[PDB]
Amino acid sequence: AAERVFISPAKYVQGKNVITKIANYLEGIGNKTVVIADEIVWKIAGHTIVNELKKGNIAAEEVVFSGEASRNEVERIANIARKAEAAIVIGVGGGKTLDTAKAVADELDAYIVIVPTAASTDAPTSALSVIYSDDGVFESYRFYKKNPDLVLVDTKIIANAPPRLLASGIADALATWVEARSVIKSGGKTMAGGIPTIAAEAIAEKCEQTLFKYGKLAYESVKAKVVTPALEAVVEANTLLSGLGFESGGLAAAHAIHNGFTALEGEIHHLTHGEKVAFGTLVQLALEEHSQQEIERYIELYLCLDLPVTLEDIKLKDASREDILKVAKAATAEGETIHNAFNVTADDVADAIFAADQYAKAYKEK
Amino acid sequence: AAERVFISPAKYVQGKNVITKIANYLEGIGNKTVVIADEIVWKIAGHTIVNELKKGNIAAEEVVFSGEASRNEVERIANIARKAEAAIVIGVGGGKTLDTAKAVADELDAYIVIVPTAASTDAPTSALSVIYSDDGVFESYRFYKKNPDLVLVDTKIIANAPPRLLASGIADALATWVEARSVIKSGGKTMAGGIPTIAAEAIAEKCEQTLFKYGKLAYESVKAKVVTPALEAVVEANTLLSGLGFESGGLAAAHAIHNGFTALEGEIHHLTHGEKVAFGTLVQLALEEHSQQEIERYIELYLCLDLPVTLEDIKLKDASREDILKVAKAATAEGETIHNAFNVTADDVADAIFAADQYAKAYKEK
Amino acid sequence: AAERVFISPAKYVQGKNVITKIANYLEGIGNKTVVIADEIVWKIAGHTIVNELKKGNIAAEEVVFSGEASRNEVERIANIARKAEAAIVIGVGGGKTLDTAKAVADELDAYIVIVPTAASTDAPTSALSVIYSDDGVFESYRFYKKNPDLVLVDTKIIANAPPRLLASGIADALATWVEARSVIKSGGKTMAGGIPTIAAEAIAEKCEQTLFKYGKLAYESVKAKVVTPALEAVVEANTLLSGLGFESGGLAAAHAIHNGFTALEGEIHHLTHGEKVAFGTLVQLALEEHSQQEIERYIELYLCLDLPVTLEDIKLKDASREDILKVAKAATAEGETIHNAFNVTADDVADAIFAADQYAKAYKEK
Amino acid sequence: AAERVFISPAKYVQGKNVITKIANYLEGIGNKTVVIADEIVWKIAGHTIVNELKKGNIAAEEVVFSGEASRNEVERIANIARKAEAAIVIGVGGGKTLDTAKAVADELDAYIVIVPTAASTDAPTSALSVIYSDDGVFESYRFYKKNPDLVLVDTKIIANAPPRLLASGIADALATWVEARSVIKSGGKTMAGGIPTIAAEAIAEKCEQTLFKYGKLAYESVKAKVVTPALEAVVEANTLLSGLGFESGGLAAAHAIHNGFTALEGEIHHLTHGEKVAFGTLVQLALEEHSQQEIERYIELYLCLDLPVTLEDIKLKDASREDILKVAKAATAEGETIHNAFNVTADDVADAIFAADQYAKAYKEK
Ligand SMILES: NC(=O)c1ccc[n+]([C@@H]2O[C@H](COP(=O)([O-])OP(=O)(O)OC[C@H]3O[C@@H](n4cnc5c(N)ncnc54)[C@H](O)[C@@H]3O)[C@@H](O)[C@H]2O)c1
Ligand SMILES: NC(=O)c1ccc[n+]([C@@H]2O[C@H](COP(=O)([O-])OP(=O)(O)OC[C@H]3O[C@@H](n4cnc5c(N)ncnc54)[C@H](O)[C@@H]3O)[C@@H](O)[C@H]2O)c1
Ligand SMILES: NC(=O)c1ccc[n+]([C@@H]2O[C@H](COP(=O)([O-])OP(=O)(O)OC[C@H]3O[C@@H](n4cnc5c(N)ncnc54)[C@H](O)[C@@H]3O)[C@@H](O)[C@H]2O)c1
Ligand SMILES: NC(=O)c1ccc[n+]([C@@H]2O[C@H](COP(=O)([O-])OP(=O)(O)OC[C@H]3O[C@@H](n4cnc5c(N)ncnc54)[C@H](O)[C@@H]3O)[C@@H](O)[C@H]2O)c1
Ligand SMILES: [Zn+2]
Ligand SMILES: [Zn+2]
Ligand SMILES: [Zn+2]
Ligand SMILES: [Zn+2]
Ligand SMILES: [Zn+2]
Ligand SMILES: [Zn+2]
Ligand SMILES: [Zn+2]
Ligand SMILES: [Zn+2]
Repeated sequence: AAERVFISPAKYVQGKNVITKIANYLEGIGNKTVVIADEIVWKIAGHTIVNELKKGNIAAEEVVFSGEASRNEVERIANIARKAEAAIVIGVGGGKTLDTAKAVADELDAYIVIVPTAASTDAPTSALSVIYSDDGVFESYRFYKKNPDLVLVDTKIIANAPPRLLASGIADALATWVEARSVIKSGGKTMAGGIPTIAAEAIAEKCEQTLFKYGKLAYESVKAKVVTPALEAVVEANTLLSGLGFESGGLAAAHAIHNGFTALEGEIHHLTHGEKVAFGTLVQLALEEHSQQEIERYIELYLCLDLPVTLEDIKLKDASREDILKVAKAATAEGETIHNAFNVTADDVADAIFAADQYAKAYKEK
Repeated sequence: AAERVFISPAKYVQGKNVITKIANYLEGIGNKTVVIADEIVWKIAGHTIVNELKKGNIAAEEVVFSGEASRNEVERIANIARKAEAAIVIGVGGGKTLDTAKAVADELDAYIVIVPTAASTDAPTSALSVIYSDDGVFESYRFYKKNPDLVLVDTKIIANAPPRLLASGIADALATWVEARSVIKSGGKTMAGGIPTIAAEAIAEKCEQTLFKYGKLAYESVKAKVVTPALEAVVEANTLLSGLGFESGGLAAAHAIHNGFTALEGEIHHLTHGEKVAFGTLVQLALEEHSQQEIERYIELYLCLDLPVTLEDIKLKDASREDILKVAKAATAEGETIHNAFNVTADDVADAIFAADQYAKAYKEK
Repeated sequence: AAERVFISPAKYVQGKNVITKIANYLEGIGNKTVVIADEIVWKIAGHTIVNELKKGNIAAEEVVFSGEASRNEVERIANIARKAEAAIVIGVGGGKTLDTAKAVADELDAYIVIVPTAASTDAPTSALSVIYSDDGVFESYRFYKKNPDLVLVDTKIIANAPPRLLASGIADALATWVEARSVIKSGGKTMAGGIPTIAAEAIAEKCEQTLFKYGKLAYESVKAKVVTPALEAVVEANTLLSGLGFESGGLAAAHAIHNGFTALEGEIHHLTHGEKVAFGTLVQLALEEHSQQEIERYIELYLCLDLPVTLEDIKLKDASREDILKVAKAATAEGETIHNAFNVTADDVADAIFAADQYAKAYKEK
Repeated sequence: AAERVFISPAKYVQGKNVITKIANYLEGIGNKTVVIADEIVWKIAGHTIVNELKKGNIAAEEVVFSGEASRNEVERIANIARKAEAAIVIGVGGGKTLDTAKAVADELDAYIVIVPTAASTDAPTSALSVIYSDDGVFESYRFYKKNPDLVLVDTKIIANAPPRLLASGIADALATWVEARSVIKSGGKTMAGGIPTIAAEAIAEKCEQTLFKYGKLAYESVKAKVVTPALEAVVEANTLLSGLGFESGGLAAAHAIHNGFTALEGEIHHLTHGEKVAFGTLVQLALEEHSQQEIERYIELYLCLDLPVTLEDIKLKDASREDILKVAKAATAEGETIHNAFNVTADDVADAIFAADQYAKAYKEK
């Protein structure tokens, strides 16, 4: 019938203090690298990484990332890297830094090492970058012929990152099963190119189980800045499971709603990718046939993690029907992922956004 | 504490007649390839593949594989490939052909495409080759810095392969959960280098569930030479799930016993890799604490698939204690995988081999 | 209300080849021992033990046990031991040898080591010996102020002992929960002197679970003369769990029926202690309120282990009501254990013996 | 494979007013004893015991225990006992008195009777004493060739002991299953010398079940100073089950953390052994993979029993990372019990101590 496709980064390594073994993971690969990080991350981990590379006689061009994943920034860094004759690109930071590093590596056909300093999105493992305008407006997607070569996740670094970034990552990862399940049921396609494999289904379903079981303990672990088995499990769920699950499992309405928000200008854009996805996930559940108890199971967890569940929480308090319809039209554009699992109109989606807000308010009033 | 590592082939594609899209999956990669297959496989799929490559203006050096994964054969093919300026290596066939192709690709730093023509072992996705002497005697392992770039699995080709080869593949895949579970419980390491990830555990456990649910239907599908959803599920379990699960999930006693058989000369070596692993799996279960019902659940399935469950079935009828001890000493050598999950002596293992044979005989007498 | 009492041997050690560490377990204790075994056991383990003691500079008076646990034999060995100035008594063999060794140790106030060479009864751990006449007729009980100091159980030796002796031991151990449960429910006393403790209840109940789960696998292990985890579990159940469970958990009708058989002369006395107890256990179940399915669960296991379940199997085929009443009167004598859990007459018990035979016959006819 | 070892006191007797039968339990043993108790316990039970011994014509040297289990105190009492020609040592009181009595009995090779007047720790049944400096600083362990000969537990005396001492005993006993389960799973050793037996596993698991079922009722019973079936069950769990379970079942992280506190000076040392173990148990659970609900099940019970669950409760409010690391380094010293079940570093343990405190705080904020 249809072909099933699964893709994956070549190697994923996760553990406490693994950043100190970076020189060991590159011995056979090369001795000239470029390290990309923003100003904050240079202090948190960038210098530590350079030090470890120096101790291994690996050279490192130090690049200060502008802060936005834009074409101009990519061009700029690639030039610096070409000049430096870098064979390895090391991206260090959050989603925008990592997406930029992948683009730079593609331009150079270099080995790419992805070092997330927060478990805030499932960008790390994927074969795509989300490109923005220099001003921070979404512009396009950049797909690659390969997923990253090495994803190196140090849980000590992540235990010290802001709790809000772990909660955002849990939100992005909770969308995984909800969206992949909808694609599996509808016979739709994934970003990998075919129908999901059983491997992706197993991974996506385990992602949700892991988050419900350990998510709150992991959040408390980060608040106390310590590494625990609960945190190790949730960092893997937020990174490897969520990453494989969305890319090879499928996207549907939750991420389409997240994209629809770009049709609006405003304070909503100060929210993180995960915070927007949390609301988008409730909207997808409102478009599905679930009982009140089922939906409340997710609302309860989002609230415990201080994640947004109402239009007021996402800075659209008392938004107008017309504003919501702009989001819905953008979320239902040709090519969006919602069509992989639903046959709905923009009006159906606008109704579901208001419904989700109403269901959350009803829960809160208890 | 410990680091968890997961590795994987870059892309896995599975479906009916996917062999006819080979030219499409290589467009961006190159136009000069080397195709490796044995005499039988050249007729079954090798010519079809070359034809599709020609239609896409991709050149193909045709190589007839000797039949054994040996150093000499690897050297020979690599020379042919260098001369032909091949940038892509396509291995077509069973485990020995695929393991040889990986070695050839490593020598050339070429893109490697693995096209299994039977779902007989979990060799396809792994970053290692098992090397033998020209005469067919195990010699060593060859590990690589990368898993294969593309694994292309055509279920139409596999539906027409001998039922014995599907049963062998199911046997190799049934060892996956039993061995990975034992490594997860003991805190041991995997071939990927660290402790298992939750991803590998989910994959390995789903592997077993898939086989118990669809294995017999898949076997009947192959007997009738047709492709069904049951066959598609079992081919994925035998290839992608079993492959990731053993490599990134862990090996333990079952495969160590399989290796121990090389200490013996005889007709046992005409059995397939999977047939030997089926018995090795029963031995591992006899070394664990399981009730009779648990063990019989596996014996029952092996019998339905015409797989060996007694010493007589593996051509060691009335073998002596001394012969069995040679197997056990080889299976417990320093460096073997049994030590990742058990603290046993050769004598303990020799007793477990006889116990497994006795348990199977007791089941058969019913 | 009532006091609960638990007693136990000081140390229980079980494992493969532990007999070779005997000198190590006695280093601090003494250097002059007496070793008691019958002619058969001297060849199986007695000489091995003496050799290990010699290598440790521990002297050993070698005694050939007559074969019956009688007062005369005890006197004889004690004299030999006194003369030899033995400070340690080592009993090696089956129940009669061990019961004799305990008596000899009591006479001398010596340290006592119990080394069972078959897991055939729960005599090893208990603070009592069953004394017979020189001719093999029950005579009395001999209780001690202490349980044995060291019980050393070598599973390699037991794996090579006759399968019939393991089946007998499983039969003796299956009586444990059935009898202790009846004492716990009736508020009766145990041989330890008080009401059972929760510890004894936990031990007795786990004894039965262990036997149903691993008993058949252990029996098959012995048939093949190998040590497996199943055998290790059942040897512990037959020795430590059954021993603590009966002594500190309570005896009831099953063992009273076993004792009642001494009222008869005949071929029944060639059966083992465990074989007689298996039938006695069915009689106790026939005196309780169980459904047919419950009773058949035990009958099924006894048959699989080749244990007797009918009057014909215990050599009383077509026994007369008068003969059975002699058994019942003896089983209900003042002081017997049946009174700890039942308020029944000899006639009630004679009816239950015929009922058990009828229930077993009904099962066999299926 | 490995040998399993189980050890136990020779006789355990528990019941209301059993102290009045002490003369009866010693009739065959001797007529000259030494009775050890501190000033408070002499009034609560010491005089009553002497009176009962006098009525039986058994002499009794009265010793007032200093209050600390130190070498000097042991020497002092042993001298007094030698002079008195005492053949029996009777220790009456809490853990320190009992540990001292065992040492004195060892010096004299005397029969030892242990009479706990509170069910506050599982010291009663064990073959070891914890020795301190005269000033109250841990010094070493003193292991014996035998467990105590007689443990006599009067529940009437314990029903009148401070509720805090019963809660402490429940805390010590709740660690039993958590620690033994971790040793059973890891294949580690117990204090008895080998791997756990099934008997110890059954005992340890029943210990936890007993405490969850009857612990609160037993605590309320003591508050009202009455003996109830619930109290009888919990006193057995705190003494016999917890005692056998830890010694023959295994120790792991909970008790290692308890020992680590000796690296600190301060008010924490006024807490009881059980109060410290309660926190140590939460730390072990934080090092394991449990869901939030699982961990909260224990926190809820500790709070009901007024046991400490946070660093503030154990007098380390706002302790520094450096202070906690001293505890962790001491808890992970070579030879500590944590290594029997975990492969962790001091840093991993320091993180787990802060995590446990955070999880408890999160529960309390609800
Ligand atoms: N390609 C993909 O598959 C993909 C998937 C999901 C999300 N994304 C992309 O991810 C981006 C969002 O990424 P994000 O949420 O991580 O935000 P981000 O990358 O913009 O910002 C992360 C912020 O956290 C800070 N930070 C990182 N590590 C820190 C640490 N240890 N301590 C303190 N601060 C730290 C950074 O300095 C930065 O200000 C978007 O552009 C989105 O499109 C991409
Ligand atoms: N590197 C690894 O991880 C790994 C893992 C598992 C097994 N292995 C290796 O796999 C090898 C065993 O491989 P195998 O069991 O597939 O045997 P194989 O490769 O030796 O033989 C397969 C046989 O089946 C035939 N065949 C293949 N496709 C066919 C088709 N469609 N129709 C008819 N015949 C067909 C081939 O001509 C050949 O004779 C061993 O050398 C073992 O070490 C390697
Ligand atoms: N004191 C108690 O609590 C207690 C409890 C239960 C049973 N018992 C007593 O146990 C006795 C029955 O004991 P039993 O059933 O073991 O019989 P047993 O001691 O009379 O005989 C065992 C037989 O097995 C043989 N044997 C032992 N180990 C062997 C080995 N490794 N290989 C081959 N043969 C071996 C011995 O030579 C002997 O002939 C009775 O007298 C009964 O009263 C006592
Ligand atoms: N050897 C072991 O296995 C082992 C195991 C666990 C704990 N321990 C040891 O136990 C000791 C702690 O013992 P503990 O918690 O019982 O404290 P403890 O012995 O120091 O004190 C108990 C306190 O309670 C009082 N007390 C006892 N019975 C009483 C009663 N009926 N009414 C009023 N007060 C009464 C005593 O006078 C004393 O002040 C430690 O030294 C620890 O190392 C030893
Ligand atoms: Zn996302
Ligand atoms: Zn703003
Ligand atoms: Zn295999
Ligand atoms: Zn041959
Ligand atoms: Zn018996
Ligand atoms: Zn006869
Ligand atoms: Zn304790
Ligand atoms: Zn103080």
